Amino acid sequence: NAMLYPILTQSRMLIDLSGTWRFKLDDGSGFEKKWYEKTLDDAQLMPVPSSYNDIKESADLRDHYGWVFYQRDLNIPAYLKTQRIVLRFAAVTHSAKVYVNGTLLCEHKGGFLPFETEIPENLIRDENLLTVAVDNRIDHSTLPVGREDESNVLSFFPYTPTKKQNKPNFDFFNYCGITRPVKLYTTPKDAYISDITLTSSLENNTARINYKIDTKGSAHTAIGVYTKQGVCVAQTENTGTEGSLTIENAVLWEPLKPYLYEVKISFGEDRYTLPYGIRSVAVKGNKFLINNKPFYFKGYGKHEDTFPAGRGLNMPMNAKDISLMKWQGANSFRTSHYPYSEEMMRLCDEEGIVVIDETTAVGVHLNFRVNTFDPIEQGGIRTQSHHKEVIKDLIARDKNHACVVMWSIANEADTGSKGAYEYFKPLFDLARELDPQKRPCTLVSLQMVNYKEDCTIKLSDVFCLNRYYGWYTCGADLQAAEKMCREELEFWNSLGKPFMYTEYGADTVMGLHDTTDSMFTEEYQVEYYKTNHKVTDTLDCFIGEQVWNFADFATSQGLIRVQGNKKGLFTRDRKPKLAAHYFKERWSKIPDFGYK
Amino acid sequence: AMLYPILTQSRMLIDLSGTWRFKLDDGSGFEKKWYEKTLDDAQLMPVPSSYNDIKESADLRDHYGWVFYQRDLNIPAYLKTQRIVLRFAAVTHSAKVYVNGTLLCEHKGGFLPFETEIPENLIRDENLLTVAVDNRIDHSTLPVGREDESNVLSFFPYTPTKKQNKPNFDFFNYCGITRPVKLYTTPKDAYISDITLTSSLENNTARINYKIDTKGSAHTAIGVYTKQGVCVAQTENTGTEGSLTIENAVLWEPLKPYLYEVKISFGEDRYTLPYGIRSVAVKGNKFLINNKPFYFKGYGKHEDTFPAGRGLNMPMNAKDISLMKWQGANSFRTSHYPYSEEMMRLCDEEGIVVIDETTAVGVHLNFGKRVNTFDPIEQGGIRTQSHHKEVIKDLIARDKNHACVVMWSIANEADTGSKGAYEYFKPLFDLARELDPQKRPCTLVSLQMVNYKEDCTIKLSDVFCLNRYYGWYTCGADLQAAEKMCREELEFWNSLGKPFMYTEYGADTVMGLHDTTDSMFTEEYQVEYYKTNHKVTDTLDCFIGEQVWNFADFATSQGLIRVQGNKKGLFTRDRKPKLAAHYFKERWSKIPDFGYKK
Ligand SMILES: O=C(O)c1cn(C2CC2)c2cc(N3C=CN([C@@H]4O[C@H](C(=O)O)[C@@H](O)[C@H](O)[C@H]4O)CC3)c(F)cc2c1=O
Ligand SMILES: O=C(O)c1cn(C2CC2)c2cc(N3C=CN([C@@H]4O[C@H](C(=O)O)[C@@H](O)[C@H](O)[C@H]4O)CC3)c(F)cc2c1=O
Repeated sequence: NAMLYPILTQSRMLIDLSGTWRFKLDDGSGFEKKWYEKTLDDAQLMPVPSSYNDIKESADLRDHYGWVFYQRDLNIPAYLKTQRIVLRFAAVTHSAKVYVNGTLLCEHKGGFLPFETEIPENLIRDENLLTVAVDNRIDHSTLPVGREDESNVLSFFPYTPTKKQNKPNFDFFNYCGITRPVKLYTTPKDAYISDITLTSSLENNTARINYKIDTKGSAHTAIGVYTKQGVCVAQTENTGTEGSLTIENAVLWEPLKPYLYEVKISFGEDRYTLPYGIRSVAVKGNKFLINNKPFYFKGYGKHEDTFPAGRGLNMPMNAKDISLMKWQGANSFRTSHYPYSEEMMRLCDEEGIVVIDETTAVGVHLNFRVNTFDPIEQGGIRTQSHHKEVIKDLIARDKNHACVVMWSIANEADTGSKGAYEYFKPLFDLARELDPQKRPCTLVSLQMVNYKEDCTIKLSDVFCLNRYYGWYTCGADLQAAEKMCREELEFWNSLGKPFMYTEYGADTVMGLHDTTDSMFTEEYQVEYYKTNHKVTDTLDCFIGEQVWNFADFATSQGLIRVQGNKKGLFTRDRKPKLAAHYFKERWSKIPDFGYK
Repeated sequence: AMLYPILTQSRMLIDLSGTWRFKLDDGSGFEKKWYEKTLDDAQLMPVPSSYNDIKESADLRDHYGWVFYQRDLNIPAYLKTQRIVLRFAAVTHSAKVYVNGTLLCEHKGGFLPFETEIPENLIRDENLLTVAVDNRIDHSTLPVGREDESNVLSFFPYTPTKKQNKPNFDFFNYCGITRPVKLYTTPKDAYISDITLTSSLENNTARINYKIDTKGSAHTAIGVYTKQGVCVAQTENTGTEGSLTIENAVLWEPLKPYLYEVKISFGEDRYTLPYGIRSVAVKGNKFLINNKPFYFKGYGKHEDTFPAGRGLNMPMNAKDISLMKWQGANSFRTSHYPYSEEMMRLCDEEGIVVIDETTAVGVHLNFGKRVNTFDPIEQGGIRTQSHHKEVIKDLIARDKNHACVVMWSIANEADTGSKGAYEYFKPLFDLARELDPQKRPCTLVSLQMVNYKEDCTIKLSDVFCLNRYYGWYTCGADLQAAEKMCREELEFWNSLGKPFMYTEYGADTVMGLHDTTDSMFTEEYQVEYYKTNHKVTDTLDCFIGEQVWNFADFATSQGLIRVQGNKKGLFTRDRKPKLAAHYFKERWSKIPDFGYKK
């Protein structure tokens, strides 16, 4: 469960296994014929990390259904065997089977969170083959959810598909493969650090770090806290597993003004250094408080999506995206609709970007007659069990990030229907139990005629609304959109708790224009946002605006998707639309703290 | 004299526009007298329109020389009792007009109207109307063409396949029957040939001085009616000159037009002229319209739309005016040639101020011995002055009564910083001032030059109109440098104490190109370019106007710096707003038409 980010330390090797791997589509016989026991024959080459769907020009590759096999050679020095040898997969989408030589080492379900496995030393021969089989199939038991009929979420006349294909119950393309880096790392065999938990206490004008260090084996523990320049500001040797350290002259991590201490931990020979921002988060009344100050979210729902790697880790684009958000005056984004790479989370900690951290739970809705949360034995959704593992794993991975201020339990589940509360109650209970910082929890609310029956009202600390007044309703009638927006949002405002837009927007094709309200035009995108803001700016409990979307991104094919989703403020190659300049202006006049 | 043809109780108006026959000259069309017979093995061509872009043929688009238009003209014999006139609103560049193989008139100059009577003895039961149209330009035409086969915009020399017009200007050489051809009639014996109005405000009373030019003997009557139809002045049997007064006259104002109806009668002849009452005066560093300090907000335009080229496009005229009101503009310049009468009449009706410009662009021979632009014709200098005088005469004759016209532009980017320039232009300025009854300000539009203090506009113009490209043709992608060099020069102009303005400034911008970091040709750079210029101009009290280059992308000759034409529009060629169009809507919404710099 514990998943420390792998780093090069005095006690820990870090070997990146990324590069060109061999790649072979499964044809139904791949496991029967035990392809993982030899070199892949008649194979292609595929970059790792990357989604595989867009690297070639093959529609059958892009739209492949089922398994693929990745493989590479792994010839490592024998003196590594004096250490504990670990294979870390930061993400394999959606499910993986990992083989070393002929031998199945592990299997994983869930395409967006890391997993790892020791390599037993009796298995390492002189030359080794690493094989990773990757399953892309989605159904009523996976997160994200796939449809199990021939229905498309986006048809006039019915037809029989040529081949079976995944049918996403979500509005983004089903990019799969070895999405994020594969690495080999080592620790001391006999005594090593397995996890680190840090929390902050700011009471009585005294900043303290509380630590809890999880180990394997028997040794002595030490912890030191260091400034960015390397001055030790607190340290203790031969400590317990738990304790606290006072940080005199503590500098707080603040949105757009990050400060990270370096927390170095020793256990026997093992050494691990964890960056850590000191800050508090709390919901009080109708305010979202960061370091006891009333925060206003300004930003976006995002996607991990770039050409040609798809969902694949793209670190230059990560840095470019954060630079664009600072240029635009944003302070935050949400990990729509899955955990993002640790490289992104760590960069956000470094750059002072606030993150709403979301699970993989999109598509938990069977009625976009069996109801979504009917009993499984009557056709209800089969995701609750995996939904708990995802929450456990997500919090275990990201718990120490200062940038994470809120957990989002699901995106647009069927939360107005019968049984939703009972499905979601244990998941909220679990997230509150597991997060040592006890951060606020929410689910992101689907737009819905019976919004007063949204079970978010009974569960969430912040109400997060996805609303499309002026796009999916009142299209090209913004005066009607304004009225419909005000009627519903005055209800939410009357509940006295913080609420916010986590999505709102309008599909906009760069280069289409009209001085007169016309859907898909750059001007309409601006007018859409002006209309919504006319309402939200008058509501004192509305504490944040995150647009849909930061940038255009790939989706499944359909009559309402113009080469993907076009609601980005930026294009897929990160060029500003008219509305992106509109937001730079607007967000320049709105402070991070004390707007409402 | 050139009154706008209208339908009246005494005047037929028959539009001959439509599909005409069309044939390229192969070098034998005059020798074989194609105008004597139905054109043979011909195409069809819409009239009015430029003919260059109607088909798909480079040889058509880039034709050098003559073409022949032709249609049948079968007119009712009843009209033989009337005087019958063929009016050509514009034929670009030069024309020879034949009826039934008899040459009736020729005309030089592609953007001003001309007419001829059809002799009654020439009219048969069936008639042919043939118009031969010359597209060639050289050192004697306005606009000026180069005579050296070089491009005004090559890295390695080459021999051209065919001889082509080489413009000495930055816009495509669209030719053809650009504006409507109409047949109209008047009485034979006595008819009105011209009308001249001037006005003077005495408290709230306007005095309208009139001169009515006529042919024949009869009695002249003039009447002035409100829009709603109430007579508010009338005098009978007044002869040629005279005056009359309007009590509590509604004045014509920018963006708040008011037009009276002036009804003239002479014998049987009847003509109605719309007329707005307003004053124009330069006083100090002020441009006074109705005695208030005006600030120009607008553009240099072109008459340019797809596929008609330069051709009259009346829906797009209304669209463009509607866009300027959307953007908050109040004015434009007719760069670089007189526009259609239909645009000018619409500007009067909509309240848009116009700087009316002659065709004189390219008067610059230094843009086996080197030559000076204004050397003697014998010594190789430019040969345009005599035609230049005729263009000034005809332009003012056509447009003198427009309330919207507030300033005459004698030339665009001529060689005004070289020797002889003053001697070329002084008679033209004197000519313009002599012939305009309203005595409106005169300017020449000044090319960017290193020796700008030597520009002869300083000796001649009432307003200094500058074309400057700080941040585009100089200091490109160095907008800090642009701001410093802009300030250094404009402070000089500001120190002269007379009104000055930008008549051009801009940056080629391809819709859909973007960058957050300053990069030429991107939409963001266009905005930053303009912001940098306004940092300077907004601090200079004599700077009384900003007209961008250009309203909309337009066609030009081909070259390595022309990205399918000129891309400096705030709007695309199909009138879609770039980022900078929205920037100017914001900027002009916060700048008043009057009293910005008071
Ligand atoms: O053809 C139509 O008529 C409609 C089609 N679709 C589906 C997308 C094809 C609708 C979807 C609705 N929901 C689906 C996604 N929710 C968020 O919206 C973003 C977006 O759609 O841009 C997604 O990208 C985000 O991931 C997701 O969170 C919005 C609400 C809806 F309310 C109405 C319609 C239609 O009316
Ligand atoms: O304004 C003009 O008239 C000319 C302008 N330039 C400018 C440099 C563009 C010329 C350049 C010449 N070189 C020609 C080929 N070089 C190759 O060509 C590519 C390209 O230019 O696309 C570059 O990208 C490659 O790196 C380089 O190997 C570049 C330069 C030239 F011969 C004439 C001109 C002009 O005549």
